[PDB]
Amino acid sequence: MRVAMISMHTSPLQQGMNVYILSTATELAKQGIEVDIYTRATRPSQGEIVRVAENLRVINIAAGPYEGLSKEELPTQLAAFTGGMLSFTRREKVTYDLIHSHYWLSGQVGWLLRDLWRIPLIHTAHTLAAVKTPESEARRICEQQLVDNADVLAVNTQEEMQDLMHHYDADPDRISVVSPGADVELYSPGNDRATERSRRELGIPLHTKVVAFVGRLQPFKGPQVLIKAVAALFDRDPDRNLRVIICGGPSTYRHMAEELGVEKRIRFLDPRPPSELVAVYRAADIVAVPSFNESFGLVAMEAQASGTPVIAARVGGLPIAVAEGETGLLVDGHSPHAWADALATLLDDDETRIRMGEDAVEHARTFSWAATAAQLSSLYNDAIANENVDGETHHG
Amino acid sequence: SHMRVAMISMHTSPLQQGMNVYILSTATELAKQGIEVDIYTRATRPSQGEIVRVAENLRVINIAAGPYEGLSKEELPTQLAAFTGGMLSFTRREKVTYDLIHSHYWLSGQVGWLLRDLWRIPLIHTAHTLAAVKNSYDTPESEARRICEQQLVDNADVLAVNTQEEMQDLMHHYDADPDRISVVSPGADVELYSPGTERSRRELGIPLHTKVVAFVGRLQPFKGPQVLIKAVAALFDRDPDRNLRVIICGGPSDTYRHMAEELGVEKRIRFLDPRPPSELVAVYRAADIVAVPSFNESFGLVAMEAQASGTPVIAARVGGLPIAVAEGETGLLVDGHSPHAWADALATLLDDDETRIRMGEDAVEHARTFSWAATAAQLSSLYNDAIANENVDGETHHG
Repeated sequence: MRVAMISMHTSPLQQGMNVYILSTATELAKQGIEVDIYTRATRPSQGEIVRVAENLRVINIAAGPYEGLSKEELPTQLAAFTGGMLSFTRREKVTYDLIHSHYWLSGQVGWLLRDLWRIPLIHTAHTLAAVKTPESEARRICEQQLVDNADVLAVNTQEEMQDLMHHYDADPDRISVVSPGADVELYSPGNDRATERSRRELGIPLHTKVVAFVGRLQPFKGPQVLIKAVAALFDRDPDRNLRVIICGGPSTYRHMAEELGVEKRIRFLDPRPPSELVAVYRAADIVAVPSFNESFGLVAMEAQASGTPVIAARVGGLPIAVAEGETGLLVDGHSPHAWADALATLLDDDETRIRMGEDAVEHARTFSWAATAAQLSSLYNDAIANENVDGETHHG
Repeated sequence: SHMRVAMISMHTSPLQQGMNVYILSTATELAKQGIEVDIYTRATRPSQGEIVRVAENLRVINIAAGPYEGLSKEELPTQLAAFTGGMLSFTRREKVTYDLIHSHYWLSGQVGWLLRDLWRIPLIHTAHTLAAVKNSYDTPESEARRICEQQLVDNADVLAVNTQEEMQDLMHHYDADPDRISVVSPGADVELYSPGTERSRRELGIPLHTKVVAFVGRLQPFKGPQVLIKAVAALFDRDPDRNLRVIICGGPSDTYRHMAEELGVEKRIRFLDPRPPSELVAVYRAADIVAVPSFNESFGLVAMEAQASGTPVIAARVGGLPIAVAEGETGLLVDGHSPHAWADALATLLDDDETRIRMGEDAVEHARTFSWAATAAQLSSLYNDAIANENVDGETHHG
């Protein structure tokens, strides 16, 4: 398979959308899919073709000056950049099986090219005018055109799908949820003092053992499994120097915790943004993920990227997200006893647990965006299998 | 010869009532020659539908790209790819193949540039206005537009301009290669230049029973204003008491007042400062005859403006003038440039009120039918040369 990704207004080669595009493309290429990322040329020294990795290139198209053309003026270069892409493809004798365009400017480019090339257009908006003037009204119109014309609308979340339905009357049948990987730059162990800093912020002594839960507080994410497992641990041996932190949004669990006499061992933390969530993962010795359903396992990968080993239920994408015996453990089912057993084993074996947290970082870096790319590759194959483009239907 | 042209006019429809007139007038005249022209524009009026049949060989294609109203010219760049894609979709549904593209104004040129590469056919581009000429040492968006106009200067196969001044403007501001520039002269503005004359003679202080001869043009020898002056001296030699006054308008390359003084006719000849087209209507209207004693005259625009105004023309039998003037119907044609031939021709029309007035009336339809005809004739030549010398690889793209 040969994929043309389009990122007109921003190069994936500078240090959210940039890392999404680079990471997914890098991971697709690892799988043997050829990806060319097309971007406007901005850096004379890069040349036209940047060979990034096996199967992965960035193509720099001249359309307007290298500098001095702002994002707001980039619509003027829509046709020129499209023509520049086409001219490249002719000089180079390259053909593609599918286009994945990113942000509305690239969608507009990709829409023209999908008709010409007679191949599917996958489109990811990243941000939307209706979720955020004559400028913004013009952008919204273009985003609506992509809603009404692209073959697949790829969104990051269920919320994004809902924003497309509400604001753009998008057909839910054309929407596919493709979950991004863990932000491995944000979620990192930090320096030698970083875990100390996190503990201090949260008011937790350095010597205490900490188990954390992160996620929406609803029964299919199993926070009740953790709570009941903690009660069982304390029933077995009340002397644990153990605290639990649960973060933390409603879809009750404290009522549950006090019923079981563990409400002074489990603190509920309010949901917080990613930059604040790093401290939770860092302060934790173990992250427990007792999901009944888990497509994906983003929390598990955020925890591992942060250097914290994971005890996960053996469900969904969790056996992939956690390297069993290397970066954490997998639990069969959801009994409080089996969860207490796994927790005790990692809590009492410091040497193994610490090594697992250290190994978790490189595991996340190699494997978090890899599951996003498997989703994309699956979605691409389906779009191609079901491809009918005659270039005649154009809802302008 | 079998020929089909796509004209591109994204931001403005030929079907409403500047560029509009040029596009519709050139397309219409080209269609009369048996060239099939489709003018592509953004859809703005549901009632028109997709395809408008204007005349035999002439269609307007309305392409949906954004809302039919509420999208200003300034936000139109956001629809560049959508409109190009929409054009392409129409061509696939309709199964129509083109031989040449003629784009108008930078937005359409950008569309035409992509397509000319895809189809490997020439792009002829008319700017009509330019950011660098309008503005001067501007905003982020005037700058973006200028860059796009510069791309078209550096990529289009032919740059068609209205005048020599526009050619110079392209050379100065955009470093345009003069070998890629062709001057294509627009036809006479037959709305502005129309008969409506008493009011004109009051405006110009011409009283009022008198017979008047006007000259309009650059006051340089290849336009022959000296020929008229010497012809007028000869007339007054024949009849010291003749009917006649002369108005010369105007603009240096005062040779000619001193010349009129030398020949003893300075009182019967008046020199008017050049003026805008608005003001120039009055001079054509005040005149009974317009004299065009050119030695060189590619086009005959003054002749056509005079005719449109309902004033018959006496012209030298040179260049584009025997086409511009219907000889013996809307004026006279003079062989050579002797004062005596010119005095003969003047006297023939001054002394025959009935034929002169009839010629003036016939002149109006002649202009309204024939002025953009010469424009479309040079376009057809230009289009043929562009196709004969076509060299579009689809690969060279100076973005």
